[PDB]
Amino acid sequence: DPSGYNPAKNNYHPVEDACWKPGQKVPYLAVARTFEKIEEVSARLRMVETLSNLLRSVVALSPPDLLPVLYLSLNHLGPPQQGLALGVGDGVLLKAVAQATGRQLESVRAEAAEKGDVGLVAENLPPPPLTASGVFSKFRDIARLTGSASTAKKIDIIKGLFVACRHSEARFIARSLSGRLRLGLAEQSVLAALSQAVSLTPPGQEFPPAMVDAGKGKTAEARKTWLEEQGMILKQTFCEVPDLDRIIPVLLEHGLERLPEHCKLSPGIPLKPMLAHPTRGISEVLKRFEEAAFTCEYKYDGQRAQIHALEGGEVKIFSRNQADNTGKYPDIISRIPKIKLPSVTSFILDTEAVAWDREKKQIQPFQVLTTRKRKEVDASEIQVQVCLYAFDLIYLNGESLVREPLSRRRQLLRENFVETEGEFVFATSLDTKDIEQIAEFLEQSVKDSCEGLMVKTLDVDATYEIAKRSHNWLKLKKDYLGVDTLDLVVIGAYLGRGKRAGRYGGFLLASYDEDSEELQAICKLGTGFSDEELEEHHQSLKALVLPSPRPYVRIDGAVIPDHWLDPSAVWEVKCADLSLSPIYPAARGLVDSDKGISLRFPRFIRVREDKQPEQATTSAQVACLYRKQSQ
DNA sequence: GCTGATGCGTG
DNA sequence: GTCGGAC
DNA sequence: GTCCGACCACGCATCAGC
Repeated sequence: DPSGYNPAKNNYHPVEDACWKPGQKVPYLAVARTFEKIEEVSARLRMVETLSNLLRSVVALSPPDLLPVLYLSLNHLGPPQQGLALGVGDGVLLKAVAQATGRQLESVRAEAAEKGDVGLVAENLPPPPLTASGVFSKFRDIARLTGSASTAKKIDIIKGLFVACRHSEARFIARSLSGRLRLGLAEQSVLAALSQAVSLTPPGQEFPPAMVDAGKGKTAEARKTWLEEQGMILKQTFCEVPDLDRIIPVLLEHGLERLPEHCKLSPGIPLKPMLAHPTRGISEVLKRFEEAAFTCEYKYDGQRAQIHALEGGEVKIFSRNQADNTGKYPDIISRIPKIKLPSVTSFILDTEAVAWDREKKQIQPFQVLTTRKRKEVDASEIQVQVCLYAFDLIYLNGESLVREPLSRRRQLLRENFVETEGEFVFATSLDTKDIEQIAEFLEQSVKDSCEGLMVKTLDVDATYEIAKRSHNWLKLKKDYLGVDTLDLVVIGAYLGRGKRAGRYGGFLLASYDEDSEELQAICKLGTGFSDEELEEHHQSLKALVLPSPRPYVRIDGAVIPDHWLDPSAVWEVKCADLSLSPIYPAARGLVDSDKGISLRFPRFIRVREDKQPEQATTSAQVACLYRKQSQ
C-alpha cells in the first residue's frame, strides 16, 4: 500500500521498504508521501536522505522513471533551453479546482487567499492510481497546449488529475501547477540526493540488486567524505551541462565516476554562469580579497548573454538561466564574424547585452532593452540597438577554459577578439588596490550609466568553477554604500503567502503630492523586514484597519490592498533606481505626461516614528530624484 | 479584430 | 533582483 | 556561508470575452 510509504525510516531498505513492485511504474503517491516527509522536517541533511531513499528505490526498481521523479521534485518540465512552460496560473488552477468540487469560484478564491496555499483547498468511480511518469506527461501535455480554447483544454487535464488524486496527491499537484511547491528543497539538494542515491545503490544492477548501501563497510568519517567527494563530481558536471535529459542517461549506464568523461562542456549547450555576492564597500572588498590580486570592472545594466558558436558556424545565444535567446538577437548572429579573429573556430563568450543609441552613441537604460521583441526574426525591424560587452571567455578552439584563472581567460579574450566600437567592446577595467583609484572607478561607473563595479580575482580562486564557490565574484553597487533613501507613507497591506500565511506579506507605500493634497501610490514593499519587525508591523498597523480607502489616497491601477490602512505610518525605503512606472500614479505628469514613478528593488530599513504622513518624501522630491539620475 | 487580464522571465 | 531564516 | 523561499517592478506574449 503506497499510502503507508515512509522513505524517512531508519535503515531504509531500497527494495523491501518500497511501495511498488520491480518493473512497475512508480506511483505518484510514493512521490507525494516523500514530499510530505521532506516538508515535515527543516534540516536539509534530513531532506536529502529522505529524497535519496526514494531515488534509491527508483533506480533499483524502475530505472526509466528516474528522470520524471527528478523533474517532479525540481518542479520543472525539462531542460531550460527547451522553454516549456505550463501557462497555468492561479485563476486557471482555481477554476479547475472549482469544477472538481462544484463550488463557486469566489469560495475557492477566498480559501486560497486566507490560507496562502491553493493546494489545501484542492485536497479538502475511483480511477486507476496516478503514476509518476503519467503525471509528468500530463504536465508536459498542458504546457504544449496553445491557441484558442487551449485554457479550457488545460482545465480538463487538471480536472482529470484531481479526480484520480488520493490523500496528499491533490495538494502537491496543485502546488506543482501553481509553481509554488514550498518543499524547502531545490536544485542543490536534489543533486545531493541524486549523487547519494546512485552511490549507495549503484545503477544497472540485475534485480535483486546485489548492493544497496555502500556506507555499510566504512566509518562515518569515510562515508561522509565519500558522499561529498562523489557529490562534487555531479555538481561540477551539472554546472557545465545543466541538463538532466543528458546527464541521467549517461549516469544510469556509465556510472557517476566516469560521468565527467562524457558529459563535458561543448559549444551549443548552456552552462551555469558565474554569479556575484554583495559587498558593503571597498573595505569589505580588500578584506575578503586580502592578499589577492583583483580587477575592477563596470557592472553594466542590461541582459547577460552567453554566446556559443559551434564548429561549423552555428551561433546560439542563451540567457543567465539557460534560456534560448537566438531569435531574440538576430543582430548579434550577423555580428559574429566581425568580432572573432580567423584563428577562432569555436568559442563561448560571457557578455552583457545593453541598449545602445546608434545616433547619440551612448548607452540606454535597462527599461529600453526590455522593449525588445523576443521572437523578432525580422532583423531589419529591430528598433532598439544592442552593444555587446564581453567580460569572460569559457571556451576557445575546442578547449575548455574553466580550470584556467581569470587572468588567463582575460589574455585569451583580449587577443583573439576585436573591438568593433559601438557594437562590441571589452568591459571597462582597472587593475589596482588603491582605495582612491577604486573609488574614482565606481563613481565614473555611475557617471557612465552603470550600476557599480565588479570585483573578480585574477589568479587565486579565479577559476570559472561554480561547484567550488558560486559567488566568488563581488558586487559593489552604489545603493549598497550611507550613499538615496525615501521616506514614504503606508496606505494598505496585502495578505501573505507560503512562509507568510497568517501575516502581512506585502505593503503599499505612498508619497505626498503637495500641490494636490493627496497620497500617491509609489510601489509595493515585501522585503527588508525581519519576522520580528513583521510582527510589530502587523501589530502596530492592526488598529489602523479601514473598511474603505480614504478620499485623499490615489493608487490608480495598483493592486487594491486587501486591508486598507489608515495613513499614519512613515517608513524609510531604499531602492536601486527610480523607474518610469506605467502603473503607479506617483509624480505623474511631473516627468512623463501619463506615467508615474516607481522604485526599483525596494526594501525596508526602519520605521520613521519621528515623521508623520505630512512629513514624507514629496512627489516633487521623487520627481527630482528621478531627474537627478543619469538617464 | 480588440482589449483587459495574466503568465512568464528577467533581473 | 533584495532580503531574512534555519541549519 | 549555504540553501531556500518569501517579496519587488516591468516588459512581451498570449488568450477569453467581447
